[PDB]
Amino acid sequence: IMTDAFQTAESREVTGAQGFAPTEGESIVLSHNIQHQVALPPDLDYEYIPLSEHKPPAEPARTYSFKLDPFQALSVASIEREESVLVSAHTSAGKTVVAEYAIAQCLKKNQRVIYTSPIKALSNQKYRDFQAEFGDVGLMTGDVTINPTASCLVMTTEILRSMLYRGSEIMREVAWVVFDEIHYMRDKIRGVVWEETIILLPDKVRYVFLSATIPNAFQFAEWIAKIHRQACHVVYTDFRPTPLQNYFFPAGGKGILLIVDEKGNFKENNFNQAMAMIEKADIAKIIKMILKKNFQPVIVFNFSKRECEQMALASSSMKFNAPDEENMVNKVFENALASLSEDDKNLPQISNILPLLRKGIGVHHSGLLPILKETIEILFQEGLIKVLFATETFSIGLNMPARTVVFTQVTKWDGQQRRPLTSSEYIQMAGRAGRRGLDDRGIVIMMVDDKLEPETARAIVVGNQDKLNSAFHLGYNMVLNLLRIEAISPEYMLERCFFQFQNAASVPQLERELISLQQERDAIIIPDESIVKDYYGVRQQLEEYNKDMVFVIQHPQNCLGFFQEGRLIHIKSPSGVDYGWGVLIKHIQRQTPKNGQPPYPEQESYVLDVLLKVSGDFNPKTRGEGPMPEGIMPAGKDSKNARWEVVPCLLNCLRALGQLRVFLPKRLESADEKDGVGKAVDEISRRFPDGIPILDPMENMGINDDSFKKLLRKIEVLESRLVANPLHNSPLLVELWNQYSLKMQLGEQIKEKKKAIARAHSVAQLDELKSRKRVLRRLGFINDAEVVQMKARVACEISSTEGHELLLAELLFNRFFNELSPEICACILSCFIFDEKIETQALKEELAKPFREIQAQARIIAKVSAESKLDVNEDEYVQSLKWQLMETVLAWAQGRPFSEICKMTNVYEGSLIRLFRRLEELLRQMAEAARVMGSEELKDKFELSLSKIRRDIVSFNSLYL
Repeated sequence: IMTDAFQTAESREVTGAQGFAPTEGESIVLSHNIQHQVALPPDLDYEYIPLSEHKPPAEPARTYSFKLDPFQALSVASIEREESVLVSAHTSAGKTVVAEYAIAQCLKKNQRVIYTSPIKALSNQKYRDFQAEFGDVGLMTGDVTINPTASCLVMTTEILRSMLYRGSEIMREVAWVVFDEIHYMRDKIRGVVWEETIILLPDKVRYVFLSATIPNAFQFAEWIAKIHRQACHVVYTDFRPTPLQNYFFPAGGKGILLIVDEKGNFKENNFNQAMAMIEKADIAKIIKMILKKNFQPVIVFNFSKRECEQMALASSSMKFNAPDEENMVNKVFENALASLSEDDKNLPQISNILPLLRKGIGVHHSGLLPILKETIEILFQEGLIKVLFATETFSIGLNMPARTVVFTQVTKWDGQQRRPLTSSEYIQMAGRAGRRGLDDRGIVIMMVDDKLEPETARAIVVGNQDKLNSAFHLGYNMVLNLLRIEAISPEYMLERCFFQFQNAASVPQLERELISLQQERDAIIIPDESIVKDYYGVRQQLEEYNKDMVFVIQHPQNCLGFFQEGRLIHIKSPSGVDYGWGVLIKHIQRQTPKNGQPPYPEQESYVLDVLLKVSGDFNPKTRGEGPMPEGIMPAGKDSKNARWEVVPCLLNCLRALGQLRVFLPKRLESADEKDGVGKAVDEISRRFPDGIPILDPMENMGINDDSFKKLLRKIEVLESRLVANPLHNSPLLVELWNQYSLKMQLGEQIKEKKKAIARAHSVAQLDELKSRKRVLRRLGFINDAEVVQMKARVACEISSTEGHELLLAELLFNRFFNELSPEICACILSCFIFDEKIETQALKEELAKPFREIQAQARIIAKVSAESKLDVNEDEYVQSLKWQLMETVLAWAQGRPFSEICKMTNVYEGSLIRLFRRLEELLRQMAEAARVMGSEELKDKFELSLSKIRRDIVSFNSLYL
């Protein structure tokens, strides 16, 4: 009895502060951890069938003084022999070196290479990155065009899409195209641009796709191998150099609980303990603890740009940085802004964020100015930011990992999607946790507002990664180009699109699964399907009329006059759980729905306070938003906690009513007092073993409805058809009640299975093209000879991701813009681009006139499309046309500073800048339409309209970083 060690929670190492550095060390991907596959082109050449042993030397002959692990070396060994590759792994795998090898190989071989990325920013980061490296690098986005004669070209994918449609000689020279982050083909607005680009590529060229881990990696290679007729290698690894640990932080609780361990194991003992601790500003609680215990840097992902700032506001109290670092924040800040006029440098958004970044707390989202995002990015990599508040947009950002990731929400909700984050959206985010050299492990902290079943939880975290599926559909600008060029048709691309390849590949395994379970719909022989059909059908239809009897009884007009305090009531959950007999205490009328969004029927319009025996360790105070709280019930020999307890119950938990009542003392709130009344409910079962006398729905409660009466008839014929059947009480019943149940439910599988196979034979894709071709006939774009008239070449050069490709093209040779000033064209054109809804001062009636008719001219095409058997809501296809920035783009075009037009409306400063650049690109495109169509007083007015708005802070480039 001295001092000692405890032998319960006791052990050696400290993992609190000093314990996040690796003592083990660096681990490398092994050779057995990688799996190479190779996809081959099909043979319609009968006369010759090639033997393809296509396999890499596993390490390239040429290193180019790159240092390559077994994974990178193998991926690059295919590029060496000039066959395409798909490289798939976590962002941790250093997939960028592979792209650097392709570039190096071309520059040595005196060929040209093209790098693409979905983001304009990432392509700008990859530019100077590569520009520094090889010096031979050019850059082409929608915004900027730098050094196009360059052997290497970093470009955005819609510039590649455009160039494959224009057909310039640039594509003749380029030997290799590298696709970075190819998983964006999933995205529903931008998905088509990707396949189009891929479908439009020359077969002679070669491809490097870079990806996160996807299951159908071979399926992508085969697709590529088919359309472009070449061998496509696949190199895959799941290896992650630094392991992960996922913790859940319950709502309002103090502490987190491990859920997936570093071996990827889901611990349910902890998970159910974590869901148990639920029954806001504790963001700050998390970061506080994360300050002392050493987790830096930490990324915090949320979703609304609006809630992102708020969480950085609540955490601003603490100070995360040393006096030496705060001054370091100061130097880097003043420096990166030097390209700004002192006007801009003092803009309302810049001054406020600087004291925040000084404390080590950052913010990253769409609304921040482009020079702020980059600067804060620059700041984070320099570790001057310990805590960063970001939206989902940030993880796609290239170079910036953390030690810790905190999920604000596990639910992503925009317009109609009420959905769990899916394992794909989880890994791109949660993968940021952990860094090769500096970290022990990745720490991922999930915050949970609401409890969710293990299915929802597990299928997010450890649930198998999502298949990469085609987003392909039809836009107008797509098919107009496809028609025009003689060598090809929109019919052609629709066949070679990834979507149809996918449907084509699924139907063999469907028929296999179908015919496999078509078996048991035969292979189960029920002794007699004849009489079992009658028992199953009667027993099950008996249930439905019984649920309906329970329903009408529950209605307040039928059952309320019997809610005398103290009356016995049988409580049975709608879920089927039967809590037994208890006493009514109070009944309160559920208060009227406020915003209207939560309505309920009359059966749920009351909450009854009723005392029941409950085994629940739940929270008895409130029903939550459920029918009653979450807790079980005692069954036999005093289950865990046999407690007589008052619980709130939605009136639909009413099963029966006892004929008479229990005396209720005024004082019921205490422990022994609650058990006092309960002991009487036991005392009434003394002489009532056959059941407590219930109040007959008709001959007591007085429900005489012709409806209710005729429903009771149907019930007791079904009780008679039950017993008149030989199997009522015969011990082959429960045996054979399993057999039909499988034969019937497999009927549901095979019914549903068949439905899957039907749609997988896709008519819908072609039916849409036809109906659009009908619009294009009547709109004048294509003469019925299926060829394209003047207006169709005009629309071709115009790219809007809305259907305004046609509308704008119409308004152009309606010569709608001809007589305007350049300054006012930017105004009306502003409506066609943006989406974000805006609360503004007003709509000036100088500018209110022209907006009205483009709504009219849109409603023309809108309903004109409807009669073409297309699906379009006529009401607001003019939705897309919005006037809130018209006054704002006017003022800017007039020469007003950026100080003013920010307060012109309620928009984000950085949202504004992205939207004017989106404008001055549409401006560029309208000009080319005029070079194609008609008078260049139209072409050059746009070019003038362009420079009217192309100015100080909007012409601002980038920090190249």
